[PDB]
Amino acid sequence: SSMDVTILSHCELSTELAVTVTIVVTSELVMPFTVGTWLRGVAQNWSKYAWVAIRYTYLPSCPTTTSGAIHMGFQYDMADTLPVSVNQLSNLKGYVTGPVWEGQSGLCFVNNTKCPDTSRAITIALDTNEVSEKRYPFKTATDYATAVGVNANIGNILVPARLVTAMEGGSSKTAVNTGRLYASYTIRLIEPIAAALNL
Amino acid sequence: SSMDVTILSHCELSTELAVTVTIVVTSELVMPFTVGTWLRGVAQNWSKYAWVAIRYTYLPSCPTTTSGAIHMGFQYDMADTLPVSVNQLSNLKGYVTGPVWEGQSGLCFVNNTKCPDTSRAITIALDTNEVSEKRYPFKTATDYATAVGVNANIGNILVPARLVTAMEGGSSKTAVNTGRLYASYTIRLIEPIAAALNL
Amino acid sequence: QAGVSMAPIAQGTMVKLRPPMLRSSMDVTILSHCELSTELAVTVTIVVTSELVMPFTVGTWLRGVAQNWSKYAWVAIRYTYLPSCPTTTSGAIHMGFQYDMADTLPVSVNQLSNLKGYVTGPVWEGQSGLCFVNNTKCPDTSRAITIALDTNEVSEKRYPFKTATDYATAVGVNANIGNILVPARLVTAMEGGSSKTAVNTGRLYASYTIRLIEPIAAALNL
Amino acid sequence: QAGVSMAPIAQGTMVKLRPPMLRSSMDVTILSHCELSTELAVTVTIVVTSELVMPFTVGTWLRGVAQNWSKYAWVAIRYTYLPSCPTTTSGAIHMGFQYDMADTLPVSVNQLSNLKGYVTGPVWEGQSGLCFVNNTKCPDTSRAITIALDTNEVSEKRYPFKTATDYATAVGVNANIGNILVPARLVTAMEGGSSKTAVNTGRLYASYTIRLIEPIAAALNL
Amino acid sequence: SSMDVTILSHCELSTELAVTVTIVVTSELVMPFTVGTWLRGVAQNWSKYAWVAIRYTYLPSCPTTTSGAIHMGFQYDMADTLPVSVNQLSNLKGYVTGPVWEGQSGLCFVNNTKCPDTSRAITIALDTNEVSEKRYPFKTATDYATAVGVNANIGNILVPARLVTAMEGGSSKTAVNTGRLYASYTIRLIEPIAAALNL
Amino acid sequence: SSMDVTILSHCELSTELAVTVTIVVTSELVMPFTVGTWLRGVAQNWSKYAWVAIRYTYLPSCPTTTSGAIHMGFQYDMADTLPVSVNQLSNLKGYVTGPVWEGQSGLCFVNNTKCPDTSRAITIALDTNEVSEKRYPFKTATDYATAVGVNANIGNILVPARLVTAMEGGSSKTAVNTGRLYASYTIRLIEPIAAALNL
Ligand SMILES: [Ca+2]
Ligand SMILES: [Ca+2]
Ligand SMILES: [Ca+2]
Ligand SMILES: [Ca+2]
Ligand SMILES: [Ca+2]
Ligand SMILES: [Ca+2]
Repeated sequence: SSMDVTILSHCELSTELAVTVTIVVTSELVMPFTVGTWLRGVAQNWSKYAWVAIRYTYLPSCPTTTSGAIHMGFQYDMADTLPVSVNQLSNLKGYVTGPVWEGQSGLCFVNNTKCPDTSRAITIALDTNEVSEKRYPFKTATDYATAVGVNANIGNILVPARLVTAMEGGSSKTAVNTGRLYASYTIRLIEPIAAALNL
Repeated sequence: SSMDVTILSHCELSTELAVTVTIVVTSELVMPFTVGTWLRGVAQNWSKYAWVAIRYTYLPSCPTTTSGAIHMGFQYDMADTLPVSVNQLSNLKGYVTGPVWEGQSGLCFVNNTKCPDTSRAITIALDTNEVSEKRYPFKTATDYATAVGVNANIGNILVPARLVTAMEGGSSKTAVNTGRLYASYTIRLIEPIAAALNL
Repeated sequence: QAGVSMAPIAQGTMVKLRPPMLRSSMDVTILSHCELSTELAVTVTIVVTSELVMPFTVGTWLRGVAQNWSKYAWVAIRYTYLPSCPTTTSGAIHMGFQYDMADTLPVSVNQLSNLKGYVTGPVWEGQSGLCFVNNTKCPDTSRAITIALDTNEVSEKRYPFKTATDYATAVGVNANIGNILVPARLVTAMEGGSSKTAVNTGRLYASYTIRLIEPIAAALNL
Repeated sequence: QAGVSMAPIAQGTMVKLRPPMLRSSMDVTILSHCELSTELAVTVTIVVTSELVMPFTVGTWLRGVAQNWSKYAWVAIRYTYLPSCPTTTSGAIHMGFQYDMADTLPVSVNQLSNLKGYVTGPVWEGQSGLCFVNNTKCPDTSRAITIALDTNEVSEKRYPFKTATDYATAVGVNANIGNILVPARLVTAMEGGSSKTAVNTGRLYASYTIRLIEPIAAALNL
Repeated sequence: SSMDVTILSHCELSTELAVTVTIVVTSELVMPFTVGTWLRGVAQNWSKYAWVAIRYTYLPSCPTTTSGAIHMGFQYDMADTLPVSVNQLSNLKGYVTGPVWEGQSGLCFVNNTKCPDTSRAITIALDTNEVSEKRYPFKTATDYATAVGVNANIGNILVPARLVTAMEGGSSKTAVNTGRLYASYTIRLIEPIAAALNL
Repeated sequence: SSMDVTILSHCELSTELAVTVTIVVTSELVMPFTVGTWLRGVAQNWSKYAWVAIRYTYLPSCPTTTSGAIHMGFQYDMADTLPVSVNQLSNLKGYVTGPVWEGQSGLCFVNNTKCPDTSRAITIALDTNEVSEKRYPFKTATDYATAVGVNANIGNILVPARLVTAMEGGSSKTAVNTGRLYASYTIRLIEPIAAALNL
């Protein structure tokens, strides 16, 4: 489909992770701006969009001898609290986890290979059906930020969901680079705007 | 129900009421937190939700000589103002009135029969088509409140509609209990979260 | 089975109002609706209240819409009543119409009884009227407590839409400047009573069909 | 004629019970009857009473016959209520079912309202139920105050016949030894009241159809 | 199916494990209360239920260099003894085992992915057909506990089965966190009760 | 048999008997532990079980001049009381009597022929439909006993029914052996366990 509507599919690096002795919980907004710097630079040219598909995969970079595990689940009320415990996080929406060294069976989502094994693959795809809003506008972090700090409920208007990632593992209380998170999306771009003017 | 979705139907007293010499106008948000206590404790472990069907019904509990009336109606943009008068209230979507002692033909809705006689059921059911958001986040009364407190317009994305109940009627300046309002819903439970974490 | 009644202890009636109906021909717009108008209560003694049958005054909704148009014409207006108290409550109701805005209101039931829609009934009665409010198909209104404008014998062919305040101001100059602004006023009486202190009885509804006619933005209409 | 009630001063109902019906296939015996179960009265305050839906407990007759057989199965059990006071009496009734014999009873109407046969009604109502007791052909039970076992979702396929005392003793060891002996207990609530002192309201009847099954002399059945 | 009957499916963390030098044998009751804290909070709202499906999967969190193995089998007479030896445990009903580092090929049961490899997956599903009782009531630990201590045969009324897990492995006589057990169930909830009243 | 289930059929003497001057009433639980010794040693390595069919038959072994009779019947709620008299016993499900020397037309049941003549087989077979529990746990006599000792009602879930055998008849105050009672069952063996571990 390509009219006034533009569709594009891509795959890139959302972020990198490392493990400590203790548990660390992060969150990523799942909006075009913050998903990757590529999409980010492409999407700015359009006013609003909707996710046809998006998904995060983790790829190991360590030896078989590292010690930790990644976890992830989606959350949808920019107002609720982040989990604080594996258990809690355990009943989020794409709950998925494994040892920081596992995961290779995920190139595929990156790769764009048809591979009959998801056997295991630290991957979480969004439930792109149950989003609150028909479509969402392009929001630029700093704005989002600003708004969310007025009341943490406005964000609910601005983003379909938030990824939670917890790095628990621990060998050292020092930070160990264990692998990376990659996003694979198919977005539907829609009311072109001069890039420069999009908050 | 799917392995992602949960469908739940139920009945419950959403609230209890009385009448006086004069008018008193209440309002109750049509949010699973406020609809009843069970729905609360259940819905609670889901992040989003969607009303498949929702209905308030009344059941008399006083003597055939209790004098008075009930009036219910619906508002939908929280910036709007609760009707002052009954007058204003007789103009809302879903207006309904009846003597505080009538209403037991409605018992079938708490029951589940097939009210042959809906002709004299004091009931009211939501126009779920006309709801503004595809889905709604589960707000807690508090969060909700605080949120509104910033700029009511925000409640507009936190909820579908607000019910307005007027109790005019009376003999005593002393509230006399007349009935009870029960809820009948078919909620669409949606993306788990650990209770504790919800606002 | 004739000449045999069965006295209930209470008359139950469940009103479930119908959505407004609007439909535009070329320049005329026709609106038909029903809203609740007043709440009534009785006292040990007579009590005459009264109402202007002008659109601003008739309904909370009406006024807000009807205001977008310069002048209307009534096609139908009905005042129908419905009980709330048990058939043990004492006191009846009376209503009738008046037309020269300068005429003083009646003070006697006697008086009241010769007005144009003279209708009266014990305060506990009224459930026959229900169809008029619900607007259902009426059963037998023999005994209803309804009153309807004598729409065809009004003085002006059309009336301008007036705001209360504009009215008032006008009336204040000379009460019968008023005689244009409104076609008639409804008169209510509550006598029969028992308590010296007011006992709430019923409430009454208005049901109209009005012609709307020479569009104006609301802000400019007074 | 719609949305129009007529409040009576009293609901009359004349119960004339039908003779028990017994009929034996080869090993199963089927019994269908209805006996009166309890009398109810209201108070200024809430009052939760409760009943075991086991055959000894359900009827004065039942118990005496049903006892000649080792284990039964319910096929139907209905609790239906009927008023005795005038429609001026204050207070309603509530009933619902419970199933883990170890669960504490509800203390709130709120509470009570989410149980399996939740049913409630002003204490003066109930005459719709009549056919169930008489067992006549039912007219329109829209408004009856009945509750019926969810016979097909009981825990055991069959239950042994227990004497109260045997039960008790058992229960006393551990309340949920009980969970075999009975399939469910009925819960009753009387709130709404007016007098601080109890006012008698209605009474309720049981109507069952039970499977009887592995004959034993009564003397040996506990 | 959703009437008076409610069905829901979920997946969460049942518990975490660690290995020593010696053999440790545990047991988990497989009832809604004790299966996870989520189900637990949801199920309390209903009087009795029956398992349509339930199953435990173990997910590694270690390096490839840990030393131990998990084992598990179901047991059904709240009165029989726990196994005391691998061998014994070896002929329980879902006998399944592997090195505390293996298992990843199990996300899937968690994940809810269709994955043609169970190749290996430390997973054990209950034989939800051969349960003693048609349905079971909601029992709250402390009660269960209490009852079972009257006579360890009453529990047989209250629970369909018990999971046995043995952690044998041993590097250190200290406890090593090796991974976690996750439950995946599909339960059929049935006679709603105020939560607060359910023992 | 499945790879989960085992079906086993067999014959065995469940018990031996004699008669006296007077009456003596015995009872034997219809539990694989007590039905015969083999069933015991076999059933033993299974946790649960279910009777597909079970039948007691008698076979005379005394002279055509031994005087006396046998009476069997079934009880099903262990709280119940063993009949005192024969009288009470002639009223139980399955009542049967015969002279202690008759009964060999029943030999076909120990055999497996097709008793053309069941008209004079002193036999008794269980109404497996009417059993209370879908399945039964394998109890040991002891455990069972101890269990009952708390509150017979508990036996109700430990077993389907109890057989009552009355031996009235006689010439000597001295028991004279008359026959033997054999069992014929088709057990449904169900979820393995290591013998040693069973109670
Ligand atoms: Ca923008
Ligand atoms: Ca929330
Ligand atoms: Ca004007
Ligand atoms: Ca018994
Ligand atoms: Ca319980
Ligand atoms: Ca055993």
